[PDB]
Amino acid sequence: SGVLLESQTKITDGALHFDGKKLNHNTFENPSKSQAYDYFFGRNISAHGDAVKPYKHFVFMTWYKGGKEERNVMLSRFNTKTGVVKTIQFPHRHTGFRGDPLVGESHNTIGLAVSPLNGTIHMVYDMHAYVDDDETGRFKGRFVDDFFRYSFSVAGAADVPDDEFTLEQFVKDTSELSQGADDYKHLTMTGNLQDKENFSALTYPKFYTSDDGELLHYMRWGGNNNGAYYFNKYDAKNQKWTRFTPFNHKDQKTHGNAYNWGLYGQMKYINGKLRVGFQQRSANNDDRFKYQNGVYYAYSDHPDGLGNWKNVDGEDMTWPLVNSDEIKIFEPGDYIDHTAPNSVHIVTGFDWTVTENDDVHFITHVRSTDTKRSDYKEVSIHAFKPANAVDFTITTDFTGADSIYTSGDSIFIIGLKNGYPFVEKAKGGSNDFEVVYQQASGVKFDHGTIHIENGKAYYYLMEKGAGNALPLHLQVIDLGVT
Ligand SMILES: [Ca+2]
Ligand SMILES: [Ca+2]
Repeated sequence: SGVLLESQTKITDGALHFDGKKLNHNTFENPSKSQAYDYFFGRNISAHGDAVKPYKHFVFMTWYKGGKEERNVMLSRFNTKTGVVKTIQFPHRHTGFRGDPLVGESHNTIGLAVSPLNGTIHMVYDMHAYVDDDETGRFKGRFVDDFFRYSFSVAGAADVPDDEFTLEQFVKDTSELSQGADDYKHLTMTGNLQDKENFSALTYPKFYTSDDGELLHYMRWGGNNNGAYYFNKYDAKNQKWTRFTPFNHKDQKTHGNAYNWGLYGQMKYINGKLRVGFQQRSANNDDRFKYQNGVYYAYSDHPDGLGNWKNVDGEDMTWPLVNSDEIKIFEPGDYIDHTAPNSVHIVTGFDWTVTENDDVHFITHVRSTDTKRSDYKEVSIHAFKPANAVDFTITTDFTGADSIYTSGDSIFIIGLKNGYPFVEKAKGGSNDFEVVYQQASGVKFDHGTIHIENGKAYYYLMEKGAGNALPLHLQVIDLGVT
């Protein structure tokens, strides 16, 4: 195997977690004012999203400060050599469901990146499709001049001594729209407010580092049955980003398609190209799929993703994409023989990776919408195309997972089981998964987030416990490919 725990370090005793109750449309206007922290989606907000990045001999981590009454954006640097954690406290505090800080909002992660070219640090945080609106709006004017939230540092900050690793390394908002002497939140990544609408109504900050050390970023517009992915790139020389560019048109029915669709999956810079892989949700509510259908995959030969997009068979893709049929690989719907409207349930279980070796892997899951029907069916699916194969191998001999990773010659399932990290390892282009690592004692974890770098897994975890201020740990797990 070669798989084992290289280090566990405690980052803090007190990160934010929603320990209260789940509200809904009927109760979100009356949240608990007591000790407990109520929430509208999920309880997870710390050790969640793109919140962990290695840089040289450091690991950088983002989290929200624990205490329902605290909620500060935080940035820690861990020196893996000295063992020193040095933390920067930002003024911005979690603003909650539609800007009510009494209702926890699990979408509102702190995405993190460090430029290897100039040592700048970037954070995009606390965002769920916000826009400028008024008292009559869904957001009740709470996001005016603050609907996109970007913090960034001067060149060389990632590398300064611990003493110098302070807020004073981060660039304040001194724009005409500045909210004042403590405002560290930029409304554009371009540094030109002329561009603010291009940064409007976005969610899920995610960063990548190109093979030549360029930072890429993408976020998601829309939801449900009408969405688009938008991506941009860091101009290290001019210390600014480009405007967002679409992968696909939103409102696909107005751009020539038969229906609107949403995307469920991810864009990933993997094996030297910007690529994407997802399941769509069509606005068609009379077909057999209640939610998602299909698997879709494309890649760009352009360094920045600005065109030259191809499907898996190397066929030129219409860009921005309108018709999801151009890049469809297979239909998980084929693996269940229900015909009735809304009978096929595809939501959980999807992810995808491309190995260094160009082995293309997709995991999904499909069940009957109706769990009580006599002829019920549930199946997990691994679809993979080995580097030098014609077609996909598609198997139900698979127990399912929420994520898939790759390092060196191999693919991995990494997750929690009864509170303890496990690794499953298989050769790229195979379905031969084996458990090769299982932690079996010590404090247990509630949740976390994985980043793969240097043939290791950085597992950024929140420890199990009661209340809204809980410890964060970082595990470095060698994956045995190195
Ligand atoms: Ca600002
Ligand atoms: Ca449907």
